[PDB]
Amino acid sequence: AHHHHHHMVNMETNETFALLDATRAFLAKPKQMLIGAEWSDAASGRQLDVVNPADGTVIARVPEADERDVQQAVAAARRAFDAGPWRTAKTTDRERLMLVLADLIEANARELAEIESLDNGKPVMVAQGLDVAMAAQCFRYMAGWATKIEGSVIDAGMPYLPDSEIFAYTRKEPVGVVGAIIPWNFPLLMAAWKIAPALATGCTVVLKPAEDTPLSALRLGELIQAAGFPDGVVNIVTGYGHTAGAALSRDPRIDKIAFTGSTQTGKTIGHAALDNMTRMSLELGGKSPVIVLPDVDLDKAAQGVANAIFFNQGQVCTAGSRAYIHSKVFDGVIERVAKIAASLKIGPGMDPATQIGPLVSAKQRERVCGYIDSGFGEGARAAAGGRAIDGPGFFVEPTVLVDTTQAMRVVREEIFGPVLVAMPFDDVDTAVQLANDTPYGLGASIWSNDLSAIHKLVPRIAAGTVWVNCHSLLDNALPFGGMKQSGFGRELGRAVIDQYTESKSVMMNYA
Amino acid sequence: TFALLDATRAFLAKPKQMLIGAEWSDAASGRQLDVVNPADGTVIARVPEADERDVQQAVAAARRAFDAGPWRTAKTTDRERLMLVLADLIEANARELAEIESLDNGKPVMVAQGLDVAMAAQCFRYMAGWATKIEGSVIDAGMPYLPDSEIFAYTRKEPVGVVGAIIPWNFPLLMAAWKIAPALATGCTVVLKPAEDTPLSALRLGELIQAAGFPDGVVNIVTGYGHTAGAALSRDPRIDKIAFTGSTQTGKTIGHAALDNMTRMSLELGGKSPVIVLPDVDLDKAAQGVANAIFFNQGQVCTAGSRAYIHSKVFDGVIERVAKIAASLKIGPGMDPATQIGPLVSAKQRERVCGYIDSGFGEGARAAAGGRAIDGPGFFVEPTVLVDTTQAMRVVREEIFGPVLVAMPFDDVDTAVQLANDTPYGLGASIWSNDLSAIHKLVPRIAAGTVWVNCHSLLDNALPFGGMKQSGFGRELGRAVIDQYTESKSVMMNYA
Ligand code: NA
Ligand code: NA
Repeated sequence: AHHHHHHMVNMETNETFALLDATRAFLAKPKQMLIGAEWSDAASGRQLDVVNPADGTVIARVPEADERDVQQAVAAARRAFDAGPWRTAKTTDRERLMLVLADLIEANARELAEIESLDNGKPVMVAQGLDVAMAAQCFRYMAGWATKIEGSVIDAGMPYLPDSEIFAYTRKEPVGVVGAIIPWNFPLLMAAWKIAPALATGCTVVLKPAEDTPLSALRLGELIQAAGFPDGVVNIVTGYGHTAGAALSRDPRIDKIAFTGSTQTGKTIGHAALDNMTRMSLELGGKSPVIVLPDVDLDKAAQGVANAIFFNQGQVCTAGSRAYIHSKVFDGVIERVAKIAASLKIGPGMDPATQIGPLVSAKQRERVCGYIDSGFGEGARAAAGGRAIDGPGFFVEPTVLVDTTQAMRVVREEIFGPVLVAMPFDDVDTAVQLANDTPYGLGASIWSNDLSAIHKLVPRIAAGTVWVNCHSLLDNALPFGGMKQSGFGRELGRAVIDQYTESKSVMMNYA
Repeated sequence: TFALLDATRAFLAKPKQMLIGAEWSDAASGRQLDVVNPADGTVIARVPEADERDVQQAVAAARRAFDAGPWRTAKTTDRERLMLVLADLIEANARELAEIESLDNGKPVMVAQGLDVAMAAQCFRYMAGWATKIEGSVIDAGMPYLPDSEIFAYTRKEPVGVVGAIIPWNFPLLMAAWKIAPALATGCTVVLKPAEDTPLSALRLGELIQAAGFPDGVVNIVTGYGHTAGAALSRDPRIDKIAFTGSTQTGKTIGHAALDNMTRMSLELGGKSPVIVLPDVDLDKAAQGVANAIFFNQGQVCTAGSRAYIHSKVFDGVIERVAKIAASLKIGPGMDPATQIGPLVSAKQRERVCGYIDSGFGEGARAAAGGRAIDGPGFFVEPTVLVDTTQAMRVVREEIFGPVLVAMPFDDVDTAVQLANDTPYGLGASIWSNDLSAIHKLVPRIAAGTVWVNCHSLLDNALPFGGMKQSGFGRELGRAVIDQYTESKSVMMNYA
C-alpha cells in the first residue's frame, strides 16, 4: 500500500473570543486612506487583503496605493505646512491637540488592542497594556515638548572684530514635511513614535504603515481627526513597501524620511533620500546580545533570557537573540530557559491564556523556519522547539539552539522570530569580543548585581541601548536607536525632538 | 619681491610628506602632485599623491589609536591640555601659516593672518574647553506600564570613533581646524584629506599637532586627488563618520559611499545665498555690505552673497555704489599688503568662473562692473556685477564660486522672500535694514541655515553653521558640532 498522511487540524471545533461591538463595526466597514481633507480609495481602485495571522483568514481590505496616491498625500502635507492653520498654530495649540489625542487613545484602548491583536497577531493583553498604553503616553509626553523647544542665545567673542556689537542666537524650526515608514511588529506604537515628535515640533506627516498591518494606523487617523488636527497635517497611505514606500522615499517634496525596518531596505531608502538631500533617521536591524555574569540568581537570569527573546514572538528589533552565559552557570541557566520555552502557551492572540502568538505572515514563517533549518544543517541543536506547527495560522515554536558558533548563519544574521542561540564564555573580555562580533549595534543587556563589573562592561559594548537586568524595556523619556549597521538617529526623549527640528543661526550686527 | 619668513622658505624648500600614524611618508606609488602659486602659475612645492593603499594605512592607524592607544584612556583634562597647547602653537607661528596659505591658496596674506589663522587657533581653543564639559542626561523614567519600578536610566555621550574629513581649497587651514578640533575634544581620531589644490597648511598643521604632543595616529593627513584618495576614504568601512565640505554633487557621491557602510555623515555643500536690502538702509552702508558679501575671499566662499535683491526704491543707488566699489578693488598677488582681490585658485577655476560670466552675457545679462579678462600670469578675474538677470538664467540658478554678483530689484517683501528661497540651496542669507519689525517678520521666512543681519559670512566658534535643503545637513562649530561628533548610548538598569 501507499502511505497516506493526514495533518491533524480542526479549525471547525476551534474556540472563538468575543470582540467589542466597536471592533466589529470597524472591521465590517469599507477602509480608506487619509489624504488631505478626504478619506480616499487608491486612484486605481486596487486593494490588498488584511489577514489574521492566527487563522490565515481575510478580515479586511485596504487601499493599495501607487506613486500617484503617495504624491497626492505629499502635496497635502506640503500645503498644510506651507499655508494652512497648522503653520500659524501656537505652541499651546499643538500641545492641546496632542493631549486630546492621547486621551482619545486611552478612551478607546481595548478596541485598538483588539484590532492590533487581530491584524498583527500579538496577545491582546500585551497590545493593550504595552502597545496602546505607550502609544498614548508617547503623544502625551511629546505634547509637553511642544511648548518647551528652546534655541540658544550666544555671546559671540568675535575675536577678529574690535568693539563688536553682535546679537546672535539659534532658532529651532520644524524640519518640515516628514515621510514615515514603519514596520509591522508594533504597528500602532511605531506610528506614535514617528508622528508624535512631528506634531510637537510643527511638522506635517505622510505615514506609510506596513502592508501586513495597516488597520491600527487607519483607526488612529480617525482619532487624529476627532482630536481636531487640521487637514493634511497627518496623511496615511496604505500599500506595498516596494511601491508606496519607495515612492514616498524618493519624493523631493519631503524634508525628512523616518524609517524603521531592515538594514537592507534602510540603505535603499537612504540612497533615495540622499539624492534629494532629504534628512534621514534610520532604525534598522539587530542581533542584540544578552550577557549573563556568574553572580546572578539562576531563575531570575533564565526568566530574563527567555523574556528577552520570546517577547512579541521575537519580532523585536532589539530582541535578545544571542545569549552569552558565563560557563560557571551556563548549564543551569539554559536548562531553565528551555523549560520556560517549552512551557509557553502558543495560541491566538485574542485568548487571554496565550503567551506566544503566531508570526505575522506566511513569508515570515518561511524565513524563520529557513533560519532554524540552516542552524540544524550547520550542526546546532535544539534544546527546545524547532518546528512549524500545523494549521492555517503562522505559528512557530519558541526555539532555543545550542552548540552554535559565531560562524553560523543563525548567530550572524537577524532571524526576527522566537529563536535564541546560546553559548558559554569563560571571562568578560571574551564576552565583550563575542557581543561586539556583529555588524549590528542596536541593543544589549547585562545580567548581574556586581557594580564594578557592570560599570566596566557598559562602556565596552557597542550598542545604542545597554540594559542591566532587563531587556527591550522602553520609556518615552529615554532615547532609542542604533550604532553601527543598526542605523543612526534616535527615537523618543528630548533627542527625537531635536531631530525633528532644523537649527537656524541668526547673527545681527547692530552697531 | 615680497619678503618671506625664513621659516616659510625652509618649509617650502624641504620634501613634503604625509602623516600616517607614527610616520611621515611618501606615497606607495611614488607619485607626487604639483603645488602651484596662483598669483603666477609657478610650481612652489610637490606633495605625495596618495592612492587607496596610503588611505587604508592612515585609516588603520586612526583605528589603532582609537581602539588601543593612550588616546583611548586619556582624561578629558589631557585632551583639553593638548588642544590648548596646539592653539598657542598656531598663534606662535601665525605669520608663517599665513604666508603658506597665501602662496598656496592665493588669498591676501593679511586676511589669512587676521582671519583664517587667528580663527583656526581659536577653534582649537574653544573646542578644548568642551573636552571637559560633554554631559549626558539622567532620566527619571515614568515606566507607566511597570508598577513600583526601580529603574536607573541615563545617557552617555561616546566619541563617534574614527572620522574621515575631506575639505575644500577655499579656507584650507581654517576648514582643517573645523573638522579636526571637535574630533579631538570628543576623543575621536581623524584621517584628514586636504584639497588637492591646497595641501600645504594642513601638512604644517600636522607638524604643530606632533609638537603639541598628540599621540601617534590621532590625526593622520593624506594628500592627493578627491577622485582617488577622497573616494577611498569615504568607502572605508573602518571609519565611523564622514565629514565633508564641497559641492552638492560630490557630497552626494560621498554620502552614497558612506551609506553603504552605515557611516554617519555631516555634509556642508553648495550655496547661492541671497542678500536682501530693505528700503530703509543707509545707501553707502548697504552697498559696502553687498560688495563685501560677494567679493570677500574672491567670492570663493560657500555662503557668498551671490544674489542681491534690493528694494526698487533704492536699487539704482545701491548698485551704482556697488559697481564703483567693485571697480576700485586692488587686484594683485596675495603677498602684497595692498591687495584686496587675489587670483582664483587654479586655471580650471578661472575657466569655470569665466564660463559662467559668458553664459550670463549669452542669456541677456549685462555687466555693471567687471566681466573683462585679465592678461598675464596667475589666475586673476575681475570683480563682476551682473544686472538685467532673471531667475531662469544659469548665473542666477547655479553656484559660480567666484567674484560674480547678480543683482535684481523687488517691490515688496513677499516677493523678496519668494525670490530669495527660489534656489535648491539654503546655506546662508542676509538682510540689510534697521527696521525691527521687518527684520523679525523676515528672518523666519528665509530657508537658510544662517541668516545674518547687516553683515554676511561672519563666523564665530560659538555659533553653529551649516545647510538646509540641498546645501547639506549637519552643523559645524558651537555646542552643536560637539554633539555631532558623539554617539549617544542609553543605559537602563533595573535595580529591583
Ligand atoms: Na495583518
Ligand atoms: Na595651491
